[PDB]
Amino acid sequence: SQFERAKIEYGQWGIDVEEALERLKQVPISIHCAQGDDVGGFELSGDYPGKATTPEELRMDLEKALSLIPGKHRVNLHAIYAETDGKVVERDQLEPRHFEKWVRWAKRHGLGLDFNPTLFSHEKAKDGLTLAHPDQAIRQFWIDHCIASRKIGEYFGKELETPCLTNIWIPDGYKDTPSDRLTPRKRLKESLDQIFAAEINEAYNLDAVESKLFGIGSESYVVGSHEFYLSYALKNDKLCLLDTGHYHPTETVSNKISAMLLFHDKLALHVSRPVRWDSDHVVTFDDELREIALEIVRNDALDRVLIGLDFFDASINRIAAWTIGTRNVIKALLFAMLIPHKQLKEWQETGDYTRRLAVLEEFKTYPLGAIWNEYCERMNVPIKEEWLKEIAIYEKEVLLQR
Amino acid sequence: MKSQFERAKIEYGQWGIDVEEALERLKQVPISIHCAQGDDVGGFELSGDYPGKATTPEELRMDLEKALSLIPGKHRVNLHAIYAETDGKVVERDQLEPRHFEKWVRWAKRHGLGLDFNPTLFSHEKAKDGLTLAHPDQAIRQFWIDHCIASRKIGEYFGKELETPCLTNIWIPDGYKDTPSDRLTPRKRLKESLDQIFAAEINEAYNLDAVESKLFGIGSESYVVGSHEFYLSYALKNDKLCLLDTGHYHPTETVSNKISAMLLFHDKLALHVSRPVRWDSDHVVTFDDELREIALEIVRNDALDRVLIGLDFFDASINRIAAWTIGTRNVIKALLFAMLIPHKQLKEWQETGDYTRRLAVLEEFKTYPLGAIWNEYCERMNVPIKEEWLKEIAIYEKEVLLQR
Amino acid sequence: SQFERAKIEYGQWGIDVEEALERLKQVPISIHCAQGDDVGGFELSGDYPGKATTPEELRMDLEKALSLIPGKHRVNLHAIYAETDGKVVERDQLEPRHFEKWVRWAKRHGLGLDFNPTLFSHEKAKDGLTLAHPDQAIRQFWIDHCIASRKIGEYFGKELETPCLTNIWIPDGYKDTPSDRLTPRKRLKESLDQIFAAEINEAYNLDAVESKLFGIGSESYVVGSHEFYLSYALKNDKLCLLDTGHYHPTETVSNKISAMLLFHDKLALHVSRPVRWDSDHVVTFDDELREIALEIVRNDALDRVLIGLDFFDASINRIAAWTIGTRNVIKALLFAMLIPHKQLKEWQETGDYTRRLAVLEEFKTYPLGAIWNEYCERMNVPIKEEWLKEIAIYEKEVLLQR
Amino acid sequence: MKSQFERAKIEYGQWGIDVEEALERLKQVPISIHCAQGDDVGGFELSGDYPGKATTPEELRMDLEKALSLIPGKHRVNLHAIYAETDGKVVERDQLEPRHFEKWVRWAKRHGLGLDFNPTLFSHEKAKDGLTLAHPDQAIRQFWIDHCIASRKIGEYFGKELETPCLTNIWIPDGYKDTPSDRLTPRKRLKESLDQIFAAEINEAYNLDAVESKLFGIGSESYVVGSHEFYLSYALKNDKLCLLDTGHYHPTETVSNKISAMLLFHDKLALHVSRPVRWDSDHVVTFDDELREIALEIVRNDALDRVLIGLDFFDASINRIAAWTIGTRNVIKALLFAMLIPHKQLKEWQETGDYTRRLAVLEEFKTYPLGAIWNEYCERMNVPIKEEWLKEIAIYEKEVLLQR
Ligand SMILES: [Mn+2]
Repeated sequence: SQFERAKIEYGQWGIDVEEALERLKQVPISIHCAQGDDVGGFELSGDYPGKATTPEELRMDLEKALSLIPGKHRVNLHAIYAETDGKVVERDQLEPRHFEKWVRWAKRHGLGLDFNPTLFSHEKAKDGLTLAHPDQAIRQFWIDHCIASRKIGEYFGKELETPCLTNIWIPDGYKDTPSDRLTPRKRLKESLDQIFAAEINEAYNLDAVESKLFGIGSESYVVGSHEFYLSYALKNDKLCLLDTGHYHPTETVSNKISAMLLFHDKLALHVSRPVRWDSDHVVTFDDELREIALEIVRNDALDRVLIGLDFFDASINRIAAWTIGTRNVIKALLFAMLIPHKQLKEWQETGDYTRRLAVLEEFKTYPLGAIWNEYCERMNVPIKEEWLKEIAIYEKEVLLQR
Repeated sequence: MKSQFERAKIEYGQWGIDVEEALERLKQVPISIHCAQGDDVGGFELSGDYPGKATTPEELRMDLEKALSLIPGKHRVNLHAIYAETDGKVVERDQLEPRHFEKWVRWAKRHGLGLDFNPTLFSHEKAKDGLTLAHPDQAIRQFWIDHCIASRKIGEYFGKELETPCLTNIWIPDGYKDTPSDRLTPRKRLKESLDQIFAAEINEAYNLDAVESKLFGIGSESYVVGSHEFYLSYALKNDKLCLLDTGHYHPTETVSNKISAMLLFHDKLALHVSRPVRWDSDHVVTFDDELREIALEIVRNDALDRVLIGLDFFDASINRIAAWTIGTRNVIKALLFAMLIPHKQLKEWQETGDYTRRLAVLEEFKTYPLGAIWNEYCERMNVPIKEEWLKEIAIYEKEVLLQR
Repeated sequence: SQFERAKIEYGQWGIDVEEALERLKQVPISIHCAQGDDVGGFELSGDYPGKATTPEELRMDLEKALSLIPGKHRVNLHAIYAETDGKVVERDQLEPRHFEKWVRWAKRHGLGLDFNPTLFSHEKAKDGLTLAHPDQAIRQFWIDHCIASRKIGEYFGKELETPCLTNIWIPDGYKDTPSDRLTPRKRLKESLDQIFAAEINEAYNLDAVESKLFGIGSESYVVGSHEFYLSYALKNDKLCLLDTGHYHPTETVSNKISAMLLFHDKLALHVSRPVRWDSDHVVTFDDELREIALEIVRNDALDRVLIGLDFFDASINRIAAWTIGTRNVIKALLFAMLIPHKQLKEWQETGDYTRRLAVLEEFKTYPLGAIWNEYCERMNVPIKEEWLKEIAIYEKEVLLQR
Repeated sequence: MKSQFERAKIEYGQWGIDVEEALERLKQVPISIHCAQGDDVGGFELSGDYPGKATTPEELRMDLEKALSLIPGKHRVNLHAIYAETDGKVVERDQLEPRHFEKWVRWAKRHGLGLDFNPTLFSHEKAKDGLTLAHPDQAIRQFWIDHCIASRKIGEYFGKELETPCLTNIWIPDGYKDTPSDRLTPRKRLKESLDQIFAAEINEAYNLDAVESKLFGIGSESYVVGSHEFYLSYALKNDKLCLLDTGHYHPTETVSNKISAMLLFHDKLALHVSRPVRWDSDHVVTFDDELREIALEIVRNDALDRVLIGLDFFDASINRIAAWTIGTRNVIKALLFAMLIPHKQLKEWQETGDYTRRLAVLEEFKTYPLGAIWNEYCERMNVPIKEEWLKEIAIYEKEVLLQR
């Protein structure tokens, strides 16, 4: 009845809530694994306690998170989460077999997997240059790692019968002012053209490139910038990936979505909260998230934007992290599904800016919670703060064994 | 629908949150609505947008009543010196006296309204250089000094008449388009000028003084005389109020963060809320992240009587009554939202280091049935309930607005 | 002597200053006409005194300034600068013959001409949409108008024997939050496709598109975003023009030149001084300005980056404005010419981040004035502040009498 | 070589600028070099980067003398509490005394340097919650209070011995990573802790106390207890100095605009210049627009004795002696540039409305022969001519920094 009352209110505007709920149920969010062991990894190498120690602990943790999150979703894996045996394999030598257990586990749970080559925390990545390193030998090693990484995506997609997105992000740049911006960039372009040389069926693997404005130790210059990647990706029929953390002060991904859809057709984004740097805070139901959802739903792009999460806070419960974050992007999608686009578009189309504002503003007090809650039941997940209870139980008996 | 309110009351009461208490408290927080919005900053001195602006004081007060109709609770009007009511008789700004705002006081009194006041230091001959209380020539400074001193008198006059104090705010355009060659002298001049304005004491039961900083405005982008650090220091040293403008700061600088620091040393602040979009653009206020953050500071620091909330936007691309009612209702919605947060629990989770619960519940509380509360609140208070206000605006626009 | 002493100091690094001056003599700088009459123009339908009012007054004003700016340059014209007879001709109906006095004059002074359709201050631009207005009859008007403009662009290149660049800039956006970001941009794209339908020889005309992030009344959203134009230009083999005042706080055009040049080949620019909004302050010899220049020089892009000026300061002497803004940008090119790029490239390549910083910093005190003053002597323009005298004269006798 | 200077001295002469005067005052102004840069914020408490970092007090002092070899003029060294010399002894921070800095004071005296001081409220067991003076735990609060008092005492000691006052600046890292649910009570506690630190009366002839705001740190991204607005109000009420750091501000935010407003209310003023690149990233100070604007401000406003200038930077990735010398020589160049600007004529033009000349000459001055003047100055002061100091750093790194 609570629900039922909410349903009518949306009804008056022609919003079909059941339809919205039915399409929402479908959309997959790709959850990053890094959150669970604090970017550790199993590659032979103070904060909130009981992070995962092993892939077995790591997988357990995801299932728990996943069981608190409505819908059916995906795990975004990194090259360093390889299960070599006890045998240490160098990164340019990674192969599908290194990911059997991951894949087998994903299939059992009916999940999709996404991949990323890992281009940091490594002997050959300490100069802060990787694909753009002045040393041929270093570039190859990294080129080979990415090529390897692409085949692993291909393995994933074949197996999971849903295309893997393999995304390249590199830490490349310099700390202080560079005396030359162009040539590293030329080295990066050449390196990529190599990485992407062999074709793979777009049914199994998709390729993305990710820019960053600045990082720690790359304050002043980043090789693979926005304009760089936007252009590169455009020439070579690849996907851009946009991180809500990697741009200028005041700069929004929401504003970029619709321009990008006119020329690209598929588009990847990682949502994370910047708090004044690519800080990787847990995603929150804020204005920019709402504006991103709005843009996604309105531009009829629920199958063209591959939503991924990217965030790392070690100060708080790692399961709560995943679940807060993921539950936020879904709520946001939902809110954007429950909005009168047609009346709103036709009002801006005809100059009535007055009601466009009034109504965008009024829907902020409509009963999202009554639909949000109903949805959570229908989807077998705890309904409000109830989900904290499961975390508490879980942390006690297992999270706090190790 | 009464059930909707009732179920929500249970949902909130489960936290210790008393929605009846919160609504009572909300009832009496006054918002000061700026008049600059009715007539496109036009005023009534000797001196192709959106149609049907206000054109006489009779039109601006009708307009104001009309918006006040649609806004819940009981409020204040923020007047500017250029909305002075002379006859058809030019009186210079330094010659301004209570008599020139008698019609307004009486109107406010009848409708049970507070009046705040503002000297006007833009759009005038002795402002044409873009310097004012800090102009190089004595006679220009002395003029704007006499004008501000006049405006303090008028504010004292409102306080006396309306038996609720009037904040007289001082904002000046002074600055330079391009890089300056001296940043001090003009500030020295501002200081000396303000010292002269605040010389005569006025009872604080009638009139409080504010000073408003700006980072930049157009024509005035390289440097502004009345800077943030300047007026922070001045108000402290001289026991005056800072007025803070949500629109008058750096990229990403938020006032929400400033309130706590300032309540520790000042005991009363003023705010002007407006929406900047990339500059002091003066957009209608929205229920957004920052407006809720401001509200949380006000409520949770128990500064509901310490923070004088006023609005300050000018949208002449949309209907002006609607402008008023959206903005004003948005801030009330925010205060409400802040009144329905489990502060005690949140504060305690912080002191304890339980950042998991703090974020989880802050976040959770963003889908609680705020609307059900708001709707009921709107109805006890005789305003249209959701979109409905938009229907009276449609009528008023044809009915009166557009025979004008 | 002074110059000969300076010369030796740069000569110690392998820096031939004689050669730098030789190449500096040949770089054109495209000066905007807007600055002369405060964007008035000659269409039938407070600030500092002495502003131009007539075609005749504006040509004298450009000549004055050109005569205080060393070298040979071009003038950048807008469509509202058409000289109909006393006739009145609609913007879609403008023809080469409406600019033939302009051409004759530049032939007479050895100047290139650049072009711009004007899509603002007009009835058919008053809803703030233009190439993207919902009304097809509005769009077509503007489509034709830009087409007319390209034809004029062709005229200049033919007549003057130097390609003309015809840059499109539109004011299109909304002040307040759009309820649709997608459908306005789809329309820009279709308008531009139509505009660029006819091919024109690259030796006579080039096209460029110019992004912007916001304007006044254009605050919340702007159709011609940076992502739209970069994508469009790349797909359609057109030039991107970048305006230093047209981006996010802390966002730098300098950082973009290097990547742009990897994919375009030809790049267009406008140098403005943003002061907290797109405000059009005279360009000053600043860090970003220097940085831009370095980037243009190291990258071997003097022929590849088309340097235009765009600013409008009505608060000072207008002839002063032009001469301060141009000499500055020349100045910066000079500065970058007198940089030990190869020793600096190497140290970067090599990891000697210490020398790099050290010497880039050390060059900020090198004897540029000496060189800059020599250059102005050889180029028959006044040498330090003495061009001010010539302004004071021109102001007394000519300007203050209109 | 001495005529290059001569020809240059004349060009400046024409504007009635006295270049001899300029250098004779430039010689006087002390810069305060931070010790952190020499050993990578190591310290000597009992607890991938460029090699040869300093590892002991003798080594760090030797390092320091090396950098002053190459920096013209006479200076000061900004010490941190953790650089205490306890023999083999292990003394806690609240237990720190003037004897634990005797070597330092003996050394600075022989080389004729002033010494500034900072307590250290990070890298400690009792600062792991990211809270310090604002921790909820009174004992922890007490502990740091105790430690701060201690360092005011040690600074006093510095003033007496070196016959010039020591600035003891307080910077704390207190804040939260994620959105807080209370911005006020944590600042209530800092206020209170500061009141205690400062209750112990200490002679200003010998020690001055400063307080340092930061906007965000990694791990304190959402909120810092030390608001700019908090310290700015604090220092004014309690007669202390604000210390301004060029990296602890909002994007586009400048210290150079804050100087004039501050000097007007404060008398004395400290700053740390560091290069921020998109965060308090502590890069080596470069001769840039903002460094140029700060120096103009200090010079024009007659403040060479009202602005205490310290360096604060740590770039672990270049030669650390180079870092000190590039940086210090830059602020000095900047000062020097500001000394060679026709302030009077420029001031007159602003006053007068001639923004045309104001802009034209400030720019024209950017190509005047600063290098000619700066070279002579360098020679006169017995430091390496130009780049030539890179030669002395290579000689030092080879036969010294790398016998480690
Ligand atoms: Mn990322």
